[PDB]
Parts: sequence; structure tokens; C-alpha cells
Amino acid sequence: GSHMMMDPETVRIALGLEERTAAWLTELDELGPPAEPVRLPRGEEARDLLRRLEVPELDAEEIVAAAPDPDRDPALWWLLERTHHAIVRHMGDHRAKPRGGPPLPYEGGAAARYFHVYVFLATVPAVRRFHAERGIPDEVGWETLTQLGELVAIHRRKYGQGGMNMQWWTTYHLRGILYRLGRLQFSLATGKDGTPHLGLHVPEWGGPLLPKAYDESLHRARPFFDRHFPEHGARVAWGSSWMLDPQLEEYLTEDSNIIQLARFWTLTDSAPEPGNADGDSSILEFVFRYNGQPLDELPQRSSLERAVIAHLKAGRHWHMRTGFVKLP
Repeated sequence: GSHMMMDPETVRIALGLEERTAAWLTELDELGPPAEPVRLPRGEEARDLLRRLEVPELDAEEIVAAAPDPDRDPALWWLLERTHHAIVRHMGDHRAKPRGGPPLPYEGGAAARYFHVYVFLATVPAVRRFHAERGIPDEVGWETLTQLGELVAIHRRKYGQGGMNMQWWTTYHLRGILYRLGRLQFSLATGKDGTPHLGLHVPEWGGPLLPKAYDESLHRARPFFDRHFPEHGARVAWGSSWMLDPQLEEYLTEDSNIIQLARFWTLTDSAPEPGNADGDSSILEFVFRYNGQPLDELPQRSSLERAVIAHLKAGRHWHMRTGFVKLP
């Protein structure tokens, strides 16, 4: 006989995986296949799901087309079901490290690039069963999962081709420890000391982030987590953003959109050592999906837009400031 059964080393060699991944693989091997067997939806079923997850039509096409088969793509399928398992074993547990497995090298199929979209879609039924136990409204569960689409989109924007390399982040959605309430996202978290809180994150990135929308989400966070996760019992929300950078105040008066947002926040860090530019790349991403062109090519169509580039011209840099906001 010539057949080889799929194991850590076979899988690691089949897909062009680096030496380092070995440990991870062994660990997945010691973890079973999932007790509920993994299955990808297919055809219309899949296209509907992907559409419900706001994945752009082009990528949805490619995704369904490269969808792995248990018999045809035996390495991929071994890694799929074990990666799925490594995620659901930690359902509800926000303490567990956000480990969604490595990216596959891109010279395997399109299938390799979309591997973690497969993980995601394979995990949807389970997390939604969890949503249901926790009494969470469907509308909210779905809204939360939607971000897959944005992430797929982002990947295409940032490189020539489809994909989704933010699998560490999607463990949050998939573990049922992250929820989108209105315009904003909240995640269960405890500090290094045991103190329970929420992480506040901004999905869509770039788009219409309005004070009233922002206010609305903040007013939902607490009753929501009290209702569905009593215990934990957070009362504040932590977060870092260029938005919290006081330097903005040098250009923008107190009624500017961003400054109103910043007001919600109690800063806790201090200005960083001179010439830090930790804010540069995300402020630029948010304000004009960038890309890389010369600064004076960029549009100047708002106070904010004019302020972002005036500051970089005067050779200064944007910072990434941190703080909390006491939840209503």
C-alpha cells in the first residue's frame, strides 16, 4: 500500500508550512477532530450565508469555488476541522489566548488564501447556538458576524488578491466574546489583575462614526452584558485610538466630530517619547484609505482631512493614546 494517513507532519508538508508551525500542529493533533463533524455549506446555501456575512460578491464567488473537499483536499480538511475545534473548545471563554492558527502560504490554491474564511463559515452554526443559549437577539449575533465581510474586503484592498489574514481577531467573534451593539463593538475582557472590563472597538473603520451613534452604543453596553453575562460585571471600557490624541485639539475646535468622541474618554497614559508615530498609519487608514501616495495628492475636503495632513507636513506625528470610559 502507498497511502499515508493525515498527521502533523504530513499536513505540515502538504501545505507549505514552516518549521515553527510544528508545535501548533502537534497541539491540534492531541486535540481531537470536532465531536460535531465539520461541514462547509455549498452552492446557494454558501452564497446566501456569505452574503448574510456581507462578503463582497467577487470574493464570495472565488470562495465558494475553491471550497475544500474532505476527500479532495485531505490536508486542508484535517487542519480545518482541528482549527475549528481549537476555537469552539474555548466558546464563551474570553480568557483563552486569541489563537486562530497560522496563515497558509499563498502559492497553495486560492483555497489556502481563503482557509480562514472556511474556518469562519464552519464555525458559524456553533457560535450561533451559543448566542441562543445566552439569550442574545439574532439580529445582534448576525450584525456581529458581518465583520467577516469587512475583513475580506480589507484584504483585497491591502493586496492584489482575495483573502482574510485577521484570523486572530475573528476568534473573538467566533468564541462569542464580542458583540456589535449599534455602531460599536464590545468584547468581554479581564485585566492582568482580574478586573473585569469591556474592550471597545470600531468596526467598518473609515466610515460615518457619529457622536449620536457612538453615544447610543455606549448606552447599550452595560444592560446588554448584564443581561447575557451577569457575573463578569464590567463598568468601564478600555481602548486606544488616534482619536484620543490631544494633538488633534491644536486644529479642531470642541464641536468637531472627533473631538466630541474624544470627550467620552478619560485618558490614562502620557504623551510618548518625542518622534513616536504609532498613530500615523491608522489615522491615515481611517481618513483616506491609504495606499501610499504623496501627502499633497490626498483630498482636502474637511477640517479633519485638512488637519491630518497639515500636521504631518509640519513634520510631526500622530499618537496612539489610551484610556477608559465609564459605562452609563
